[PDB]
Amino acid sequence: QELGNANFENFIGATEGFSEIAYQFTSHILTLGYAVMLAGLLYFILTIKNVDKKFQMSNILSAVVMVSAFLLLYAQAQNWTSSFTFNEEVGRYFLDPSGDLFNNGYRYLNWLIDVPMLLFQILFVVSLTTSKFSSVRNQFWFSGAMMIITGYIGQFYEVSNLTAFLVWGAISSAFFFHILWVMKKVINEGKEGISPAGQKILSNIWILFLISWTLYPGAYLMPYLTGVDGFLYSEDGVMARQLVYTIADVSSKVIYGVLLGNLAITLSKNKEL
Amino acid sequence: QELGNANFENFIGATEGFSEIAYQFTSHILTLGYAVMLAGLLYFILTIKNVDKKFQMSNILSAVVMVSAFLLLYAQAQNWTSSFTFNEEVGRYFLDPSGDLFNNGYRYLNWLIDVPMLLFQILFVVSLTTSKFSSVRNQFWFSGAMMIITGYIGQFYEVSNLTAFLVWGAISSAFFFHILWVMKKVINEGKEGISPAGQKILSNIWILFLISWTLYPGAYLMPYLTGVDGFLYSEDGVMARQLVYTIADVSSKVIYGVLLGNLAITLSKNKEL
Amino acid sequence: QELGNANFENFIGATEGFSEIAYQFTSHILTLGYAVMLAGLLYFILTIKNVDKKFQMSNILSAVVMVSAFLLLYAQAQNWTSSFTFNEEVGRYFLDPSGDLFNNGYRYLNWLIDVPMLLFQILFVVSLTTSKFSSVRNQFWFSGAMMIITGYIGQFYEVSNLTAFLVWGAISSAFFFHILWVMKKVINEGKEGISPAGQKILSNIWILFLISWTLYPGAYLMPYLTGVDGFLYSEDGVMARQLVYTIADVSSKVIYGVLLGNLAITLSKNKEL
Amino acid sequence: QELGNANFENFIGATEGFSEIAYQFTSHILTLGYAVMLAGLLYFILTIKNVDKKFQMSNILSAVVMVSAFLLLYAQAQNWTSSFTFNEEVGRYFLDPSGDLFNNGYRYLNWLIDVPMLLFQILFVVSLTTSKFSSVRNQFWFSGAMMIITGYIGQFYEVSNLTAFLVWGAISSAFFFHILWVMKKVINEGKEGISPAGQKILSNIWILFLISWTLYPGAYLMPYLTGVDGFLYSEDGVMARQLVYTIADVSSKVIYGVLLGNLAITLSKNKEL
Amino acid sequence: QELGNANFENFIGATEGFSEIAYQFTSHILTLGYAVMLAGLLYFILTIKNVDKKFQMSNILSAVVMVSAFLLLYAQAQNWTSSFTFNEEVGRYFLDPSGDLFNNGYRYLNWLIDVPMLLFQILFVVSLTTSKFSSVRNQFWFSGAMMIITGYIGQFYEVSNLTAFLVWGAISSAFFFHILWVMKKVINEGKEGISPAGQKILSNIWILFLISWTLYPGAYLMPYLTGVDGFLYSEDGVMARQLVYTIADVSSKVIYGVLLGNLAITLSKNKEL
Ligand SMILES: CCCCCCCC/C=C\CCCCCCCC(=O)OC[C@H](O)CO
Ligand SMILES: *C/C=C(C)/C=C/C=C(C)/C=C/C1=C(C)CCCC1(C)C
Ligand SMILES: *C/C=C(C)/C=C/C=C(C)/C=C/C1=C(C)CCCC1(C)C
Ligand SMILES: *C/C=C(C)/C=C/C=C(C)/C=C/C1=C(C)CCCC1(C)C
Ligand SMILES: *C/C=C(C)/C=C/C=C(C)/C=C/C1=C(C)CCCC1(C)C
Ligand SMILES: *C/C=C(C)/C=C/C=C(C)/C=C/C1=C(C)CCCC1(C)C
Ligand SMILES: CCCCCCCCCCCCCCCCCCCC
Ligand SMILES: CCCCCCCCO[C@@H]1O[C@H](CO)[C@@H](O)[C@H](O)[C@H]1O
Ligand SMILES: CCCCCCCCO[C@@H]1O[C@H](CO)[C@@H](O)[C@H](O)[C@H]1O
Ligand SMILES: CCCCCCCCO[C@@H]1O[C@H](CO)[C@@H](O)[C@H](O)[C@H]1O
Ligand SMILES: CCCCCCCCO[C@@H]1O[C@H](CO)[C@@H](O)[C@H](O)[C@H]1O
Ligand SMILES: CCCCCCCCO[C@@H]1O[C@H](CO)[C@@H](O)[C@H](O)[C@H]1O
Ligand code: NA
Ligand code: NA
Ligand code: NA
Ligand code: NA
Ligand code: NA
Repeated sequence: QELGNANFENFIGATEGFSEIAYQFTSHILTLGYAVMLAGLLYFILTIKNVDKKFQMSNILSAVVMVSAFLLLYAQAQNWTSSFTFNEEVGRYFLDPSGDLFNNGYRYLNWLIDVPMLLFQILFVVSLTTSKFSSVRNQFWFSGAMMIITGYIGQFYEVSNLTAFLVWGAISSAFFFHILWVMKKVINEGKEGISPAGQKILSNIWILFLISWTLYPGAYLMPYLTGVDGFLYSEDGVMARQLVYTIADVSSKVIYGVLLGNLAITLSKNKEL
Repeated sequence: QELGNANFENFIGATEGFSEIAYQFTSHILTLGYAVMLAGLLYFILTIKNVDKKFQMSNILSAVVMVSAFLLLYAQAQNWTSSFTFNEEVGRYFLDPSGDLFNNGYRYLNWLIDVPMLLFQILFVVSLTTSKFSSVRNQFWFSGAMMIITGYIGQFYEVSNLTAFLVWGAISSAFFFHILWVMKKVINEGKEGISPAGQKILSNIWILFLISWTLYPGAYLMPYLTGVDGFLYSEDGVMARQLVYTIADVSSKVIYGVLLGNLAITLSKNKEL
Repeated sequence: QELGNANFENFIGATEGFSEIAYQFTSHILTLGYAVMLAGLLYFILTIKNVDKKFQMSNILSAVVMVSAFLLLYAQAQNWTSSFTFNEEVGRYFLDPSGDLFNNGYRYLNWLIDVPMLLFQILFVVSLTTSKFSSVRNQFWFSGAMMIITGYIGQFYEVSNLTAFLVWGAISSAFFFHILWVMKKVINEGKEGISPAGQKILSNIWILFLISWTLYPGAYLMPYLTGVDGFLYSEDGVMARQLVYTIADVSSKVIYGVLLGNLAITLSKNKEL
Repeated sequence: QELGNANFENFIGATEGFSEIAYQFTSHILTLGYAVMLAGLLYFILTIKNVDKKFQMSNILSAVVMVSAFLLLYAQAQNWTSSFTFNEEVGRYFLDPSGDLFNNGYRYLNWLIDVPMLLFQILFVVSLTTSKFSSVRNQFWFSGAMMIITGYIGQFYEVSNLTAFLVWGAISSAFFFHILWVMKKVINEGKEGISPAGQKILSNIWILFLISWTLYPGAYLMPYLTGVDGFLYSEDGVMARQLVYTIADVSSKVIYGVLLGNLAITLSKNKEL
Repeated sequence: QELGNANFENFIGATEGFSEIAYQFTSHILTLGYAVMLAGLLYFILTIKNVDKKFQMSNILSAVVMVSAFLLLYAQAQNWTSSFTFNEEVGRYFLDPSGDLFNNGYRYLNWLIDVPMLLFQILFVVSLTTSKFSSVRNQFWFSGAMMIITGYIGQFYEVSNLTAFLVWGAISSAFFFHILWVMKKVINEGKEGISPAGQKILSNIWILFLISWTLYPGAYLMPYLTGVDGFLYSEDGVMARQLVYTIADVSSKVIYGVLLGNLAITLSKNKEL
């Protein structure tokens, strides 16, 4: 069957199909995904006034990100269930092309909201020392955009052209490393002149940021992480990818947002944790 | 017809089918489910300022849980009606696999929000005495997650492998008992140093918590509670399961949330009740 | 064909079909239904601060009821259009079972929100004299639930078993009379020690309550109110039922809520109308 | 084909079909419709505190009307696209009865919200002199309802029975004239003893009211305004009808609401325009 | 296949079909579109109180525009996926007419909100010097409407009648140039008597306005910008058009709104940036 430049889910779906567990789990984890985001939207709105005025833009940007992530994860949940249909005879879910091919690209372009806003929002909580606000913001946003767009092109080829997949991935990675570099700088300057309590939180934020963001290129590579005809080039790999996205999404957006809120409280003149 | 690792609803649906009453009731009770949750969302938002600032996080977390539960119960309501279709010739609803198999697993993974947040939220109303806040929270969250994940694996096998069903269920149960243990401690420490009115409420909360949470493993076992080829391995058991979920959901989320709100009022310096 | 324990709409739909007017009107009146409820939701939220704090729970409970009623009436609007499909050859809408049978039972189980909350909410406006708050509430809620549950069982049989229909209906009626009894008591005690203006409103509330609530058993019986093979056992009776529900819904929920709000204003120490 | 008592859209749709332009425009204009209403909902909520408390009920009722109109226009937009399907062979959209016949009656019954509330809401801005508040309200509401109900019956016959169409239309018209009469009285009494600024606005409101409300019987007659086999008994007439509704809807609801808000500001003791 | 007065997307879709990348990208970019708008809605509401009262109408009108754009872009996202269906045999998406033809006309009529409101809203932030507020508003609104309506007629013919396409486009362009003229005047008068910081922002607003608004006629012409049978009369041109719309939409609505908000802050007597 002729699929072209399509994600590997569609190939598994079209040949082997998915077991009840594989299909249902993938559905469940996406559903949990979008549920978490809408719950988070409510949380961040409802807690705006828990911090001093100057910090409240962080709450607002969290909320912005929640909207994006909800809409996407919801749309993608539906895309999953439309793309694969139960076959009675064998008792597995197979590619139903009338529902469109499944594509992870939805996530990527929506990152053009999430990434810039997540990177931006810390700059409303921490004070920089030697770095300039506008400079950091511009570096974040440029490298963010390039990271995403290059990756986005990559993933179309994850089956059809493994070379293009890896080369685009590599280029993307370069921009990723730049972001890591700049964020580390920000975190360090953030720590300067604040309580030990706030410094502990920023330490935690950095570890959360580093792990959670790294999951995303993890999900990129997922089908191939056990090499050719490996364990992960299978319904098991499909499950793994969406699990990793969901963990990454919750970590990088919600928990990140919560920790920033907690930092904002410690830095607030009225309030205490 | 090969169904595999699927819930028992699909087996009843595929062999006997469901009567008008069985199909419609199941539909109605899920609808009532999600209606209750959205109504609850409104209630908890609209009553935030009925309690002192420090208590208001309980209202917010109630609201968070309402969002999760609404989304899930709504999604599951639709799943029910898509999965079973009327057959004119016999006048019963039968498995329609084009709608996907029905699976209760949606609930389980969404509990990864509900359970942690419900356990968490009491710690914003009551003061601990001998226990440490972070300790209780960590025990709740770890045991919560393990309870859910093990159960989630179990339920896939409730027909296909009765042994796996029961063993996973048993392991889950161990974690459940731990939670019960910790919550009892919390309730007792909560009672110390507060009005008799607030103590009465916490007494009620404990009974509500104990019954409502125990319904959930009840629903797990439901098809087998009258043994093999029992009364409950039938459309009657299908109805019963979703009824029990809905009672449990309303009790454990809404009423629980309401009682905590009432406790918060009694502990509030301004307010009376 | 074999329909079983199904509402009479499905029997009309399956034999005679519905005319354009009958089908469209039923659709229109349900649509108006849910529109009214969402508009009411807005009204009750937006007018919360028009009354003293102590009265504001009445506004909140109105809002709660609006959410329930919206969701249900919306869902039921869609159920109507899915259940009956145009036949080109004869030019009438006939039962389309692929859409599920139509069932009024959706309403009934959602009353488990509406009824308790509507009865409850007056107790936040009026002061009782000789009666106890918790006593009245418990009687309302118990008799409410029994009324609904017994009726709910009844209506499944409105075609399939006329005896069961009437017996369950009769039992339901007993609990209805109890509620009427208790509400009358409440209204009388409410009138004691308040302005003539507030007393006039409570007089109006009682008449509204009595008529509007009585429409509901009216809708129950509707197909049979002109006896066997009567005028109303027809598409005309189908129309009539849903019209009566919608009148009853608007009266018993919205207008009731509005009048209570007006009462709350007169009893409010700052406020004037 | 046998269509029965159906709107003329369905007859054009069933015989000639609709061109790309006719089908798409009708779709676009309904979409614009419901978009305007939801935008208006936001506007009216967000501007509540721009006027003195006593005037704020006008904002609230505007908002109520917006909800109704949104829901309806949205529902009707979907009805349009479901009712007419592209035929490849000829390249026109034809009646698809599996989607139900299109009916304008949805609008009419929703007017049972819109009309009463629009007429009501002015009575919260202007002061009457010689007329009684409750008297005007009752006349508005009675004549409103009769206007709508009679018209609603009429439009079912606009093809099937031209006599009934015109007679019901005529009766409706009588009630319309009564409303015009009463509104003129209200406007004049409104003008008495208020600033020149407020008087100018009421002058504008009257012209807006008169034109916008008259469009609605215009849309009623639309197919026949060029007589038999005229220009307008065609896809061109279908387009025209929905355009006129949309102009009327925006004028009679949104702009009307805006002008009243502006009047409320001029009459407000705190505020300036 | 007879398509008639239809957009060129449908012709590409009906002959060549779309590759995975072309179909998916178009879907992704529209999704990002509507996501951005809903996020923007939240932002503009949540930041109303960040500026002095007099400026807050700009926030409200931003919000209004967000609602319109969300609804449209959402609706259009769905229209895309309904209009083109995967063909298994060749592995390309082809026109599926059961989903309706795709038409960009949805956008145009919704501009009847967006354009007037965007032009209007600046007049609440800047002070005019030479010009009259009502005069500028009327010129904006008249020329806006004429621009849109003429363009709207044009685009129906972009394939079927290239002459009509270009003539209507030309007429539209005339009105566009008028708007540019008036806006330039506004921006210059805005700069007079305000801080250098606010002047820099208005400089930026002008460049943003000029580029972003010019993209829209760009998208109009897109298929023909490489002449006959050029690179862009292809799936590549389809992609390009929707990319350009989305860039234009984000720029002209969100970023424009953000910059105005920033200007409002600098002009605010309480607040600083
Ligand atoms: C190919 C394009 C890729 C698209 C993705 C690129 C990232 C852009 C993200 C958001 C822009 C939102 C617009 C906000 C513009 C104003 C920012 C600003 O004013 O700066 C903050 C201010 O200094 C503090 O007060
Ligand atoms: C909320 C969403 C977030 C934080 C997304 C982050 C995405 C990345 C860090 C993506 C990184 C990638 C690489 C570094 C290589 C492969 C391509 C990407 C874009 C997945
Ligand atoms: C709002 C949802 C709640 C409170 C869910 C609670 C779920 C449980 C207490 C589940 C318990 C289970 C067992 C103890 C055994 C079987 C597996 C579970 C997960 C159903
Ligand atoms: C908002 C919904 C309300 C107020 C519903 C009220 C329902 C009733 C009063 C139902 C009464 C019934 C009887 C007394 C006999 C037949 C069975 C019932 C439940 C319809
Ligand atoms: C927001 C909706 C409004 C203001 C609707 C107004 C409707 C009318 C004024 C209808 C008038 C009619 C006639 C006077 C004759 C034909 C039947 C009607 C109902 C369309
Ligand atoms: C938010 C939407 C906006 C700002 C839309 C702006 C639209 C235009 C500036 C359209 C311009 C056109 C021309 C000048 C020629 C072709 C026809 C139009 C309407 C696309
Ligand atoms: C306290 C407020 C009092 C409101 C009284 C206003 C009454 C308006 C209700 C309208 C009822 C119209 C009844 C029409 C009957 C159907 C006849 C249609 C002709 C065939
Ligand atoms: C950095 C990690 C990248 C590892 C690249 C390994 C490439 C795997 O090789 C690929 O495996 C597929 C699935 O088994 C096969 O279907 C393909 O034919 C094969 O090219
Ligand atoms: C604590 C409750 C667990 C008891 C397990 C009950 C054993 C059920 O046994 C099962 O019953 C099914 C339905 O009757 C049969 O179809 C299966 O063959 C049988 O394995
Ligand atoms: C108290 C109100 C209840 C009145 C009961 C009336 C009995 C109706 O009798 C029923 O009428 C149906 C409709 O034609 C027939 O199809 C049934 O066979 C018949 O039993
Ligand atoms: C303006 C209000 C009165 C208008 C009445 C016009 C009479 C229309 O007459 C009708 O025209 C239809 C369309 O051409 C024909 O198909 C019908 O046969 C004819 O009865
Ligand atoms: C200002 C830019 C306008 C240039 C318009 C000239 C291009 C018109 O060229 C058109 O190309 C189409 C596909 O490429 C063909 O199908 C048409 O037959 C042809 O007229
Ligand atoms: Na599926
Ligand atoms: Na079904
Ligand atoms: Na239908
Ligand atoms: Na269509
Ligand atoms: Na598609």
